[PDB]
Amino acid sequence: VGSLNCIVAVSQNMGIGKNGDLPWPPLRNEFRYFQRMTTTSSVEGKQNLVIMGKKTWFSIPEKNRPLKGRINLVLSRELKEPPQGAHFLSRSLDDALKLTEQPELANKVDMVWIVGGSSVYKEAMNHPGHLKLFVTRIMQDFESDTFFPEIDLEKYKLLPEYPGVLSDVQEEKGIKYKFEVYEKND
Ligand SMILES: NC(=O)c1ccc[n+]([C@@H]2O[C@H](COP(=O)([O-])OP(=O)(O)OC[C@H]3O[C@@H](n4cnc5c(N)ncnc54)[C@H](OP(=O)(O)O)[C@@H]3O)[C@@H](O)[C@H]2O)c1
Ligand SMILES: CCc1nc(N)nc(N)c1OCCCOc1ccccc1C[C@@H](CF)C(=O)O
Repeated sequence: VGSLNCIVAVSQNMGIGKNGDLPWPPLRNEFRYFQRMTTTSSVEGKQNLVIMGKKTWFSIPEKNRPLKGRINLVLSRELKEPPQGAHFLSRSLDDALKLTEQPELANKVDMVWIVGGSSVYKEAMNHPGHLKLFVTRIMQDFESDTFFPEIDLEKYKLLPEYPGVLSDVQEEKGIKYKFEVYEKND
């Protein structure tokens, strides 16, 4: 089981969601970036694992659940079984990560990607050990009802570049944004 990663897109006012959807209009290449980063496995024969909260799961259109080419795991304390289309369900991020050591997953999983929402990011960013945060900074304010927790700059370093990730300003639909990568290893 490989690295532990968070990936998020966040507006200038720290918003990540609004009424069960994204706060901004669809950004095709931000979506393509999300898909490629979470799907690409460095190891032949393995897939990455995506971990998400219950509301993030149901925010994906039904025709696109589960996220293709990745092993999907949902966090919830209320659901008694994985929702339809999913095969894994844990009560906490800690439980989910311990689950990746069991035989059914240990040999199938390469990278682990936390893909939201807010309380999943929060549990991960406080998780001890080696963590990377792939953060898209959308350079506008958008009305939001769900937010990304602030990064503790006493623990994380901002990398100037990351392999395979463009470091310059992007723009689609009139909206500028930038791909950032933070790292810690405590
Ligand atoms: N911009 C982005 O990068 C991005 C990413 C993801 C989602 N989104 C947006 O954000 C919204 C969804 O995120 P959200 O924060 O509202 O909800 P969420 O985190 O996806 O779902 C919340 C629920 O998931 C479970 N949960 C979450 N964190 C948990 C944890 N650490 N341990 C155990 N269970 C946990 C709980 O379910 P139970 O009550 O059943 O226990 C909780 O009520 C949508 O608007 C979506 O479009 C945006
Ligand atoms: C692209 C946003 C994003 N960007 C970064 N960088 N990190 C993230 N975690 C992230 O959320 C991914 C959440 C999964 O959403 C989907 C995956 C497949 C099909 C459709 C959706 C839902 C629509 C709108 F709800 C969407 O979200 O594109």
